[PDB]
Amino acid sequence: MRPEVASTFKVLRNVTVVLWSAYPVVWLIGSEGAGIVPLNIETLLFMVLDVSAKVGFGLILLRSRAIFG
Repeated sequence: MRPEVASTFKVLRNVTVVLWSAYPVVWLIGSEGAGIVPLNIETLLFMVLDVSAKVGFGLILLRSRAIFG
């Protein structure tokens, strides 16, 4: 190995970036029920989108088969 100036600089950046990305992950673990509120909001929004898309797809399919026959 070599404890170079370049070496130590790059090591510092690596550690800091890793810690940063890990920070929200660790939080979520230590706030499963606590910070559930925002999680619920997002899940609801996503589900609504899913439903509307599914309905649209159904309508398209009906139209297509009618035109074909």
